[PDB]
Amino acid sequence: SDKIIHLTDDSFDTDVLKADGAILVDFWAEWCGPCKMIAPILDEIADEYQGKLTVAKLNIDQNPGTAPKYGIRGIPTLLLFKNGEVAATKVGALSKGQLKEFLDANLA
Repeated sequence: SDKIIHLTDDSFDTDVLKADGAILVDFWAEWCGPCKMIAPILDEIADEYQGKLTVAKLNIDQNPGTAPKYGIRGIPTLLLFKNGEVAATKVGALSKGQLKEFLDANLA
């Protein structure tokens, strides 16, 4: 999480819903192995897209309410919030290339 924003339900309002720019919100949980697998990828992405994409992580174990709120199907769940509006989303993990493509395609 070297360059990742750890969100909470409480902070979600101001940090995501009242955001400006592109925020990639990765919903995760300690037990959800693949979240840990993508974590370094998300950090690399965060570094690569510094100032272009705000990479964020949201711990659902601590913040369950977010899952129902965003009809989360299963974690890891990446929600790409442009100014509080979900521009795109991804259920499950991604490879670095595909993730870069996905993000780039949204950022445009």
